[PDB]
Amino acid sequence: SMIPDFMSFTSHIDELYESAKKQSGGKVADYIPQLAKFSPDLWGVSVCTVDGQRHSTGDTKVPFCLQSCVKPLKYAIAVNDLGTEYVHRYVGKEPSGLRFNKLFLNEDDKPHNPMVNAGAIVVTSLIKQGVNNAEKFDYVMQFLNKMAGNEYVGFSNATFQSERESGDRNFAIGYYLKEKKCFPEGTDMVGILDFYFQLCSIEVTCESASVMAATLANGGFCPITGERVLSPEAVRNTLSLMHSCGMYDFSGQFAFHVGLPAKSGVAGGILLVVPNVMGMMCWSPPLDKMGNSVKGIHFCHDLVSLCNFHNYD
Amino acid sequence: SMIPDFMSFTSHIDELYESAKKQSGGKVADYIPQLAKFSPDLWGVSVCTVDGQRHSTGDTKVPFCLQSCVKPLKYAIAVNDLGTEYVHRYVGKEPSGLRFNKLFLNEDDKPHNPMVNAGAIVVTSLIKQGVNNAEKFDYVMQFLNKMAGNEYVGFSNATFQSERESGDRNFAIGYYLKEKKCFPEGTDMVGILDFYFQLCSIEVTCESASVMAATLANGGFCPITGERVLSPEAVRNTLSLMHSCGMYDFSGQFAFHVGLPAKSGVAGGILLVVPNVMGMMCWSPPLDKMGNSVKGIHFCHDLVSLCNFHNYD
Amino acid sequence: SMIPDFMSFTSHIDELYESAKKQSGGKVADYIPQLAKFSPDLWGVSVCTVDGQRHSTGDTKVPFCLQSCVKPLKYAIAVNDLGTEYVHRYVGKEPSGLRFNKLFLNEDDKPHNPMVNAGAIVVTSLIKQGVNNAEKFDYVMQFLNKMAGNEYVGFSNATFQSERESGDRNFAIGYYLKEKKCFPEGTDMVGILDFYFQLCSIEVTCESASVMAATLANGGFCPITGERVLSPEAVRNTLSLMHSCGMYDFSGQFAFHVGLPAKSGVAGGILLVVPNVMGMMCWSPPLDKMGNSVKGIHFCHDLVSLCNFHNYD
Amino acid sequence: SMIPDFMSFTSHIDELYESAKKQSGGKVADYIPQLAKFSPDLWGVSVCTVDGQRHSTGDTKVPFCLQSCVKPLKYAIAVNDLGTEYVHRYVGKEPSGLRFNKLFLNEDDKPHNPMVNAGAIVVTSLIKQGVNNAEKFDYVMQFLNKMAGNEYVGFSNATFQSERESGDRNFAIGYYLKEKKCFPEGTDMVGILDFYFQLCSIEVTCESASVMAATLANGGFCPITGERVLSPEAVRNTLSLMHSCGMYDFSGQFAFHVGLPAKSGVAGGILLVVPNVMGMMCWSPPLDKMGNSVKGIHFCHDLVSLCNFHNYD
Ligand SMILES: *CC(=O)CC[C@H](N)C(=O)O
Ligand SMILES: *CC(=O)CC[C@H](N)C(=O)O
Ligand SMILES: *CC(=O)CC[C@H](N)C(=O)O
Ligand SMILES: *CC(=O)CC[C@H](N)C(=O)O
Repeated sequence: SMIPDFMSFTSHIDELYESAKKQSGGKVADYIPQLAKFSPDLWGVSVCTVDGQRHSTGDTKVPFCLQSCVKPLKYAIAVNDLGTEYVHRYVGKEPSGLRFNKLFLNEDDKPHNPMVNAGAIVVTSLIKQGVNNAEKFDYVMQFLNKMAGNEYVGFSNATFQSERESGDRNFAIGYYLKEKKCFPEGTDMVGILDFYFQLCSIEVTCESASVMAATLANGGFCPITGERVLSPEAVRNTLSLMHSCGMYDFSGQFAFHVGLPAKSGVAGGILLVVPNVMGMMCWSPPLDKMGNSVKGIHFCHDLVSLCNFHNYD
Repeated sequence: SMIPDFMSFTSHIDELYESAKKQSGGKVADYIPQLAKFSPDLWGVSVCTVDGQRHSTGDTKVPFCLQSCVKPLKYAIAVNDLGTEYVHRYVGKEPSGLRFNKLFLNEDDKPHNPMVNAGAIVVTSLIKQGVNNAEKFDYVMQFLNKMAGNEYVGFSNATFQSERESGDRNFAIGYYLKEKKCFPEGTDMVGILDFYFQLCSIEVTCESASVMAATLANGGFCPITGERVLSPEAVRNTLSLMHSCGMYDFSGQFAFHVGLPAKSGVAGGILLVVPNVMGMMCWSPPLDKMGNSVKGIHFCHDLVSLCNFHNYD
Repeated sequence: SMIPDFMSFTSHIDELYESAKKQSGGKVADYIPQLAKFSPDLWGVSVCTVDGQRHSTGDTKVPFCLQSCVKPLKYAIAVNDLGTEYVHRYVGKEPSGLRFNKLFLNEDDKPHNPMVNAGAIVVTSLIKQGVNNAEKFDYVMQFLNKMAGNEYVGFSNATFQSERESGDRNFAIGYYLKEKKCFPEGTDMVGILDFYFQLCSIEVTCESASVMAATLANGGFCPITGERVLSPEAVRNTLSLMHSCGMYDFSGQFAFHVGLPAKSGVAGGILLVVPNVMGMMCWSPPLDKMGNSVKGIHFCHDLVSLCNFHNYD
Repeated sequence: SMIPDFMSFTSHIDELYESAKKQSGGKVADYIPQLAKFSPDLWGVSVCTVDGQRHSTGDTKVPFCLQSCVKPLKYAIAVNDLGTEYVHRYVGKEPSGLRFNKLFLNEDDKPHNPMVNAGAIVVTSLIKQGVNNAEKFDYVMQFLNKMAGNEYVGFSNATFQSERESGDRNFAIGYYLKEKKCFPEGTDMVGILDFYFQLCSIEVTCESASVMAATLANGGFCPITGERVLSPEAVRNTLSLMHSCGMYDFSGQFAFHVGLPAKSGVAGGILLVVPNVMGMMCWSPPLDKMGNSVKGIHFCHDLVSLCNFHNYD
């Protein structure tokens, strides 16, 4: 461990939190009213160590939607249940060339990776096939509860309804993937879209999410229950792709400067993993031009430059 | 006129027809059974001069679907009813860079031109807005009857039903254009898709189609009725775009070597215009790798190399 | 002929000239001092009919460099001496997809067409192979004299020297084409670049250039000498490509709205052809964002909208 | 440490070596005779731990050229002498979108990263500016000697001469970067190319190279001399970019499946780093379709799947 005194570490998290707090730039997402509602001043950071030690500061009990933060989690589930090889017959393993989610496939007509919409849509089609959407949803909720050691995991029906109604681009992607035969045989593509919108609409708090991150940090064992949630293979794949593909078009800079597996989402969440050390969830709705939470980005840079957490430190 | 003796010209058309007939390569389209049905050996050529003189050879009374051959016709209708400026607020004026129908927009987020699917879908949304799809369809059928001087214009319901069921790519394009706000306000995109599939499913014969081509060749006046069908502006726009965008990825080579406005379709039709001389429709189901009728392409090359019909001869 | 009274036509040219004159926008090219020198207020239009009738207005005797205006001319020479088939083993036949001169090749690793730099560089390598650069240059000067019926054809040594010194992009293209084996065996690529810079540096006046344009308008016969300068094949190819590829990224709009073969150049020249009617050269140094002379573009639009000269009028 | 018994580890390296040995596919590079000379059956693996423990098997004393293996090393030197911020004013920080070395720049007109040719060419221009090429070369040779703890570092004059004569693509890149102003003011671009060719032509053995790799594995301290060669910042940057950009178009798959910083080269070398554990150099001339040594790739996969060396194991 690189944290001898947890309490002193705590004291530093608070200092970084406080420094990030002064960063007021960015714009709260407003493509649906359920995101536009949110106050720009909301800002929470929660830590859950591999030990099971906890620390929160700021708004760490206000629920918000995982949104793209869910992409690594459902990917992790797919690999856990199906293994690396099956999953990757359907989706690639690396950063899309140009901009994030520009609607195309790789040389093999597979979405580039699970962290872009096309890829997450396909991953969604792989999970618990055969059963109805209601059972699919329950199965995943249950899985996230395990990842979160039974802490806050809810569902925003209003976000779901708005996502489905306004999600023209995701429908375009759905039909495109159908044309290119990207789904396993017998897939109801529209039903898969619905399931996808639902998954984006799952709600968490910084506190519960940090436990999910910590489970990934802990080889797939939930640090506050001790139970095995994910296969080692699942964790490793997920971390690799979070490392390279997790921060939209900022993934490259993030890997270089921060060097940690992370996944941002349009609600302003940033799911952060320090392998063998801790999980974290940082949350603040206002987003930069690349769609990453302004405060969270700032906090991540400061955290690594302070605690020498970079992959290659 | 560049045809002093029509009868002698006739005799030459027959020779070219006969030479093209020996070209057996290519593949009949089979993405729907309504296209796969067709015999590879079907081959017709019909001419209608600006004078109103007629000549057919081969299978010139077997109905087949316009398919993309309809794109210039509905574009012509849009401009006729709405003028160049309005239409082109919605669709561009030039060859898409890369491959034909690769799903993207130009710098202004407009489809590149009316001869690609995205562009024709948008053009379809412009026609007779406000009225229901049934009236839209009738209005256009009536318009084509005028273009064809009341000769064969029918409708393939089976093609329509199959186009809608198998048209995932067109649905992707529909949703993409909706996301990018490419349609006039208050557009039912799905309804527009339906209308689009219907238009592709309109049936003609070489004989009736050649009269449509001749109307374009004749400044928008139907050479066998004498009535004005299209505005001069409409004809000129349509010819310009047929010249540069009408033969899929072969448009460039076709312009260079043949130099005539034309529009191919997946049923194997090639609508050909010799400005101020005649209209023609050539038809043969087997298509080359670029989607153009093998016999028709061969015939077009021979026709120009013989009668010096090239734009810049 | 579409010009019954030449004198009345003359009177109209003057009106259009005068209207264009009020268009003061645009920027004189300044990448070399030899272009930056030029006054923005210079503006000339010269007409030479297929008959041999002449008319000039404004600054039609001030020499300026052909620059890219030379591309169609040397292409025409290559085809004249070597035939279509040989030339096009080396260069394509159609508009490059994206922006003009973005440095790449087509599917067959050939430059897209002769009107872009990569293509003109290759065309230059085809002309009078075997002889030294001095003889190559003389041969071409002589050819242009024939095209111009012995009117002004000079050479700007200062432009040449500056083009070679500042032409890093053309050197990059030279080496790229060498890597991809785009030149005939035994080509001195650097020497070909030199020759290319020289050709760009050939000087003309509106008056002499319009005779060159008129020769193209007249099936390759110089209207003021009556001698055959270019093969019919050469003229037709050149016109086709001028039609589609001649106005940089504005080629598409120009074809649609004007419908005439033309070729612009960075000195502000626009070589215009009205097939079977006349040649023209319009010249005014200030260029729009696409590199086309602002006054010339304006004048071309007005000319067609007035005299119904559009290809498909 | 994850190696308790070095001798037992040794025994396993030998087993993997032996297994890789049976992989006979791939093609020895032949774009210059100096590469084509090499036997396909040559195959060496050398390990140098952070401890300073050593082990070799196979052809680990036959000199070969670093080629692209040098890219991370000179990048490391640039950052060491100039700091991250200066270096990255000139070159980017992340994987190029499409194929490796396809000749273009990022949004800011900088080469995408130091591991592609355009980027390494620019990095080369940054080193020891002001002094002549001879001193530049000596300075770097001296630096590599330090990295290698004074083991084999030579120079292939024949490779240099052939690289310069056949390097048309690199010259194209040189001129392109000059046009786009990618070099620090006052750069002799041609001289920089020369220097670049020289650096590619530096010779090493598996044994000496593994010590260079080990220096990177050891926070920039040479494990067999104990001296500080590189700044911590330099090492971390280099490792990050090796991780994401080091294996040409295979970088994505390599990161996912192997999860180690590596850099391949066309001579068949693969410079491998296991942070805080060891450096390795694997070498075998025959390359796969992506330009990576067939045996080395195979060996790397097996090594991680055996010793759990993956970044996220
Ligand atoms: C990755 C992100 O949060 C965007 C989420 C949104 N629902 C989408 O585009 O699917
Ligand atoms: C242009 C062509 O004939 C393809 C027609 C087909 N229905 C389509 O892709 O819309
Ligand atoms: C086509 C044009 O006038 C640009 C000319 C200039 N010399 C060049 O880029 O070669
Ligand atoms: C990266 C690699 O080894 C190719 C090296 C070669 N000299 C080059 O293209 O510069």
